[PDB]
Amino acid sequence: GPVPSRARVYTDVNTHRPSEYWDYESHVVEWGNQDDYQLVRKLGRGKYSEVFEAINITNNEKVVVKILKPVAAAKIKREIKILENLRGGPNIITLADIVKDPVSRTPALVFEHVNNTDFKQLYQTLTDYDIRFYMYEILKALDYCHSMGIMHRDVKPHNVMIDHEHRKLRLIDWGLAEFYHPGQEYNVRVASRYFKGPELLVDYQMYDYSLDMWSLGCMLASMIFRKEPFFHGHDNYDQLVRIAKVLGTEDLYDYIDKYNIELDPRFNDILGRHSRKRWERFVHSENQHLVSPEALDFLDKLLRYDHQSRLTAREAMEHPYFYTVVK
Ligand SMILES: NC(=O)c1cc(CNCCCCOCCNc2nc3cc(C(N)=O)ccc3c3cnccc23)cc(OC(F)(F)F)c1
Repeated sequence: GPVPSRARVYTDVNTHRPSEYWDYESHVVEWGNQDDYQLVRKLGRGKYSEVFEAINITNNEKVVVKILKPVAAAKIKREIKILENLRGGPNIITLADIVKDPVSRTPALVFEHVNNTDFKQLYQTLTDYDIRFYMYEILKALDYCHSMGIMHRDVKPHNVMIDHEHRKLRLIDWGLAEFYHPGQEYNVRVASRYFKGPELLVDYQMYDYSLDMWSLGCMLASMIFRKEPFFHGHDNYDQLVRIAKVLGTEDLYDYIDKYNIELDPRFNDILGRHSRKRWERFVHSENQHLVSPEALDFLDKLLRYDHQSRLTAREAMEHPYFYTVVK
């Protein structure tokens, strides 16, 4: 059967921390006062919740309220405990309160509000310097949560808020986040399709923080190459084929063989034989200003099949690509 795997960093953070830290089911939620918040406007709806812009009438400040749908109402302690554990950490969204909505009768998480600087075009007109700057900001959040024994498991543009006017970044939506325990088998049905790591696509459950680093690599490739999304799969199976057309099938088979992973036989009729492509294949006159030898070297060290061979968030922060960023 499958060969076991463990993270090469922060392997034992949860083991040596008290059980109070990671035992989210034992956590006692302290309930705030719903009367402090007035909903202002709908910001979006997902499969398990709805998010609204709101005002805290006790201080006149804007907040964002996530109202859980009755189905996900029982599963809130994991997200609450992760948010409390990470509160105050660099670029992590702040959980301001937890109240019970009077209409839905379900839990509502109240978050810090970030001034949005429009996503219709603003995150397409980012300069090469801005890309490095914001990528370093995301790395601070990921190294922090990984150092705290938490994997985000849903890194994607929709979960990265940017107030470009104040150069402020927050990593949001910790609803899929989980505590890392070495040897634990996790659900592979996490992350959005275009950002799923090869470990999820091949059904390898013993993954770790390095899943976030693959997702970060997908984001970086899309920004520097202006190809959104970078790996544009039609479904979860075609997603792996899209990846194999870039990284090649030989390294994919080396990966599955290393961990004694048997590929889903449905891949036999779609995978084919592909060589590893050189990164300069994706460079053209319209993206060359965002590309540099440092960007390609960095991207190459994130987008690797072997989850154990990718740069960790701390190693990524040491990379030459970030030398030009003012620290
Ligand atoms: N490739 C690219 O195009 C791209 C695009 C972006 C921009 N993405 C914006 C996505 C907006 C999605 O809005 C969701 C609705 N609004 C809010 N939702 C919340 C949910 C929670 C929560 N559930 O935890 C908590 C708080 C808030 C919150 C708070 N203040 C205001 C509004 C909200 C960045 C990028 O990253 C980069 F790489 F660094 F550059 C790349």
